[PDB]
Amino acid sequence: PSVFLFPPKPKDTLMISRTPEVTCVVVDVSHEDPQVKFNWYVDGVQVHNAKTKPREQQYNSTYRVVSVLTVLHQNWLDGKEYKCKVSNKALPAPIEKTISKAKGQPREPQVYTLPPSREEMTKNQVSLTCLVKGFYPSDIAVEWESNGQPENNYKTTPPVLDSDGSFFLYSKLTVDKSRWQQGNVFSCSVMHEALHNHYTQKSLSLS
Amino acid sequence: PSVFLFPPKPKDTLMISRTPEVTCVVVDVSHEDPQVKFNWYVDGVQVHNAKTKPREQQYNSTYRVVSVLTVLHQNWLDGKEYKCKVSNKALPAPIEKTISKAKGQPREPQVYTLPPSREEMTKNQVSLTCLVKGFYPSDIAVEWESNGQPENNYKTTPPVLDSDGSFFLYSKLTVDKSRWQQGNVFSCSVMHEALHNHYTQKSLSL
Ligand SMILES: *[C@@H]1O[C@H](CO[C@H]2O[C@@H](C)[C@@H](O)[C@@H](O)[C@@H]2O)[C@@H](O[C@@H]2O[C@H](CO)[C@@H](O[C@@H]3O[C@H](CO[C@H]4O[C@H](CO)[C@@H](O)[C@H](O)[C@@H]4O[C@@H]4O[C@H](CO)[C@@H](O)[C@H](O)[C@H]4NC(C)=O)[C@@H](O)[C@H](O[C@H]4O[C@H](CO)[C@@H](O)[C@H](O)[C@@H]4O[C@@H]4O[C@H](CO)[C@@H](O)[C@H](O)[C@H]4NC(C)=O)[C@@H]3O)[C@H](O)[C@H]2NC(C)=O)[C@H](O)[C@H]1NC(C)=O
Ligand SMILES: *[C@@H]1O[C@H](CO[C@H]2O[C@@H](C)[C@@H](O)[C@@H](O)[C@@H]2O)[C@@H](O[C@@H]2O[C@H](CO)[C@@H](O[C@@H]3O[C@H](CO[C@H]4O[C@H](CO)[C@@H](O)[C@H](O)[C@@H]4O[C@@H]4O[C@H](CO)[C@@H](O)[C@H](O)[C@H]4NC(C)=O)[C@@H](O)[C@H](O[C@H]4O[C@H](CO)[C@@H](O)[C@H](O)[C@@H]4O[C@H]4O[C@H](CO)[C@@H](O)[C@H](O)[C@H]4NC(C)=O)[C@@H]3O)[C@H](O)[C@H]2NC(C)=O)[C@H](O)[C@H]1NC(C)=O
Repeated sequence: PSVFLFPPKPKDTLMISRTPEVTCVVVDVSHEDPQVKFNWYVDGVQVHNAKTKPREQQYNSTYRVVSVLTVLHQNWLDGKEYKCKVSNKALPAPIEKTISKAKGQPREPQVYTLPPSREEMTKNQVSLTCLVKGFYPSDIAVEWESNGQPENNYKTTPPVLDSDGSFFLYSKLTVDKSRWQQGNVFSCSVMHEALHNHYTQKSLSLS
Repeated sequence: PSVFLFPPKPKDTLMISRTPEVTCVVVDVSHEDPQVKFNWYVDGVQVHNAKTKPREQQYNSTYRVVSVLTVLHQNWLDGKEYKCKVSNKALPAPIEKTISKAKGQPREPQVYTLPPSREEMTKNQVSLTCLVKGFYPSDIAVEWESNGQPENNYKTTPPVLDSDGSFFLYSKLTVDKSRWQQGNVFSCSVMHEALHNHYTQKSLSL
């Protein structure tokens, strides 16, 4: 019986409208003893339930049980810890997993736009770069938009630990060289705990 | 037990100056169940001690008998399959792990250097950027230099899969806004299998 804890997505805890959740997954719950008991703790409190919500399923030759705990944006942002306790009769002792945002003071991310290299504008498509550095924790979200709509041909590198101990990454948007020249303006939106309304934005054009 | 094979460092297979090596790491070997044996096979051949060399342990309460094999840059680059065959008493059966380089037509990388952003010109330090895309496989080594001398304060994002099945990454050198003001010239070095002479170098400056 294995147990994996999953944290909410970066955007979920940054937007009051979204719904952030902590998910507890248990794989390899034998066919014989499919009983699984979940106990949830938020800073060690709640052996007595909470929102909670399990379901039940069947796979290869084992069982999979998922429990979902909705969390409060500020509880997560305030570093609270979430414990999932999985008890199974076919287990020597209960298995406990715990997760939260990384410990450390939140640093504001610096977002810069970077136009393509002269030596690339000789190809049908160029690269519009968006540098995001000095942020912490690593939880973060990046997106691109040219006009009132998303650009879907871009990639973001995963965050990287700088010498600072803060985090940095690069998102690369790929545009038809023809567009970038038509004077079009693009922008990457970065969402982080340390940004004003959990959001800043930077423009990039050909002027 | 628990075996894990590791491929050589990209930079090692691209320059004969260095020696590539397939490192076989076995964890959690018991005190009462030591005596760890090895066996390396390159494309089937070699069942008897090849040119290996393993030793050293001690951990959290376990072992870890790490074996090491010397690789031939050509052998690896051509895709020969390296097979580590561990054998232990406290192990139900003979575990195994193989590995060869990522298969597929290699693709030379494009290297572009970028100036720091106008907006970043407000800090006591700036960011010299190096973009690298269109390369396959992902094994790649990126370094920075200034008039012959090495740069230490730089970080490189790992290889990321782009839409076309090729990879790209970014390297970032942190330098004093002054050095960039003085007009110094920095260079981005890229080592890859598909580059002529396994090496290309791009420059940037004010
Ligand atoms: C019997 O069947 C079961 C189901 O199999 C399914 O597969 C298909 C092919 C078919 O066979 C059918 O049977 C089923 O459809 C098998 O269950 C599997 O069991 C293994 C355990 O051996 C699980 O492996 C773990 O996977 C997680 C990641 O899982 C996420 O992503 C998967 C896609 O890649 C996806 O399939 C998963 O469902 C899950 O998705 C997430 O789900 C949540 C909830 O819905 C969502 O909110 C997310 O959005 C969603 N994400 C995405 C993307 O979709 C992985 O994290 C685990 O790795 C960690 O742990 C390893 C130790 O075991 C360790 O080696 C790793 O390095 C890694 O370590 C972690 O490192 C991080 C930092 O990076 C630390 O923070 C962690 O602390 C640390 N972990 C710890 C605590 O050690 C691991 O690989 C597998 O997910 C599961 N399959 C599914 C699906 O449930 C079963 O194995 C099989 N055989 C038997 C009998 O076992
Ligand atoms: C007792 O201590 C031991 C060591 O623990 C450490 O932390 C504390 C406990 C300390 O007290 C101290 O003991 C020690 O510092 C524990 O052993 C540990 O066991 C785990 C699980 O087996 C190991 O994790 C695996 O790590 C692999 C990567 O190893 C490299 O990277 C790590 C960190 O990144 C580094 O520490 C290692 O040294 C190693 O680094 C490489 O070393 C080479 C030689 O030195 C060198 O040439 C390389 O350049 C260097 N590279 C780096 C990283 O720099 C992962 O590969 C493993 O993941 C695979 O396997 C798991 C299954 O276990 C999969 O779930 C996972 O997905 C992945 O493989 C799958 O997915 C890939 C991706 O798609 C796919 O290709 C595969 O086909 C697929 N197959 C598999 C296998 O599933 C693990 O994470 C851990 O490293 C090891 N400890 C160390 C540091 O060696 C004991 O557990 C502990 N107590 C116990 C329980 O006994």
